[PDB]
Amino acid sequence: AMGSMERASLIQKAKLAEQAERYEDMAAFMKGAVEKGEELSCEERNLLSVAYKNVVGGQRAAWRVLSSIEQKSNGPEVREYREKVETELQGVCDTVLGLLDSHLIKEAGDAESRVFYLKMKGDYYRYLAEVATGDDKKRIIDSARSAYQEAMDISKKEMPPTNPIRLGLALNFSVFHYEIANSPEEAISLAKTTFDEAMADLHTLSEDSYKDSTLIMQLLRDNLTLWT
Amino acid sequence: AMGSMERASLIQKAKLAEQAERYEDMAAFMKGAVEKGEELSCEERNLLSVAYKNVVGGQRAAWRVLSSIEQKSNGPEVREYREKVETELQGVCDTVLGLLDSHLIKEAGDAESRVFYLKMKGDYYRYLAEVATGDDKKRIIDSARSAYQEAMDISKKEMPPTNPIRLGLALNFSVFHYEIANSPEEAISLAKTTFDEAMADLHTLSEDSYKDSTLIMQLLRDNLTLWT
Ligand SMILES: O=C(COc1ccccc1P(=O)(O)O)Nc1cccc(C(F)(F)F)c1
Ligand SMILES: O=C(COc1ccccc1P(=O)(O)O)Nc1cccc(C(F)(F)F)c1
Ligand SMILES: [Cl-]
Ligand SMILES: [Cl-]
Ligand SMILES: [Cl-]
Ligand SMILES: [Cl-]
Ligand SMILES: [Cl-]
Ligand SMILES: [Cl-]
Ligand SMILES: [Mg+2]
Ligand SMILES: [Mg+2]
Ligand SMILES: [Mg+2]
Ligand SMILES: [Mg+2]
Ligand SMILES: [Mg+2]
Ligand SMILES: [Mg+2]
Repeated sequence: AMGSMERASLIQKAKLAEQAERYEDMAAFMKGAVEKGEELSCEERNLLSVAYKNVVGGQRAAWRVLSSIEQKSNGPEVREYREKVETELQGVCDTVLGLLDSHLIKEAGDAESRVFYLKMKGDYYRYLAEVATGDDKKRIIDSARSAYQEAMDISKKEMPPTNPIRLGLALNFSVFHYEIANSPEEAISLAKTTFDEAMADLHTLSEDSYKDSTLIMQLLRDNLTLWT
Repeated sequence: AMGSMERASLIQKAKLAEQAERYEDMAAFMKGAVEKGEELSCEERNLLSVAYKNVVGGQRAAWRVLSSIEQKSNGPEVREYREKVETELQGVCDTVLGLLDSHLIKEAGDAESRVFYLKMKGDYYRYLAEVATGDDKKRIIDSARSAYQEAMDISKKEMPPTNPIRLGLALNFSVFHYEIANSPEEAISLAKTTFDEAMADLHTLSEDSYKDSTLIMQLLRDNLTLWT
């Protein structure tokens, strides 16, 4: 549906939708922009990520509310409506995964872009995993793992330990280990090593970069406090 | 689209959507329930009102953000996107007005139901008026006025001055006068007379009714403080 709108107008409208807190519109504008076929700049990758994280965040919050109610119940209505919200969530995740596979990741050659998109691939498979069950759950969990691991391998080779994308990737992979993979020790080890290596590299940063890095290190510390 | 779902299941799902903060779903479930053709109970009228007030509230907030940006700007993109949000808002208002006209108001014979639906008719014409301009704006403003006035005439004849529906109707009609009709003196007179007549009737109320009434009287007092 956004095929007739200029790329620059889609990006401008994504920014207006963010100001208006219209995240579904923001995601549709950014999907339109990706579908123009050109690579995304750093600012535009962040617009894509903010749009979809807010849309899926709403769906995840609702799914948790409904799943809770359903668990306590255990007519068909709660299960039906939880399944409706679940399907809509799966559709948003599949859309994002589709944009990454067609063709954002394959054209991303710089570390900052390739790590960003692989982290996104891990996060959306992780959201699919939260609602998955059984073996289905296993192949989805391994997809999330694989994407996070490739991103980590690149980030460790190509970025300093304070780089915010590297820090956020490590934060979310630690969450994957604690909440999805039933590996709390791996989660704690990852968050602690990430935190310690960033602290040792802070002396290299300007005031503004220091603020960016320490904000995410505080997220790692908040989890380590929750987990220990 | 809700034609195949039982009325009771639509109401149950509206309540689940409210818990999940899924207001668009809640509005669609309640639209489905109205379209079954049966009158709505007090609880169900309140579900209808909560659903649509939250959906239109989101649209109004976005419209104000975009209109502000547009005013400061004065390419086509801001105007285009403000118009998109405006059209979607107008559509929600027209949907609500349609449900009231087909056939909620005509079947509503009790004061509590008829005043509730006429107040709703005033509020949704008032939302249309907020985005209207010119003469178009005049006929919409008079529709809102007419609906509020019929509700007020019934409420004054049939309900005590502390009745929360009567109080909320007077609150919103005062807002209509201050914000839409450019009649701040009528707004202040209405809110003050409403407040004073309710205060004089509080002695008749139980503890729980007193809490319900005084909550809305505090809203009248908050406006009177903003307006004087
Ligand atoms: O509360 C959180 C914390 O999650 C994270 C913490 C650190 C890093 C990454 C995440 P996330 O990608 O799981 O959102 N996420 C979240 C995000 C959106 C919605 C809900 C809800 F509780 F409502 F389901 C939870
Ligand atoms: O802040 C308000 C206060 O409005 C009222 C006050 C008393 C009685 C009725 C109303 P309302 O029916 O105009 O919402 N309404 C409102 C409701 C939703 C959204 C926005 C936004 F500022 F974001 F556009 C404003
Ligand atoms: Cl459903
Ligand atoms: Cl289905
Ligand atoms: Cl490449
Ligand atoms: Cl638009
Ligand atoms: Cl158009
Ligand atoms: Cl009647
Ligand atoms: Mg072009
Ligand atoms: Mg399912
Ligand atoms: Mg490239
Ligand atoms: Mg039936
Ligand atoms: Mg228009
Ligand atoms: Mg009747």
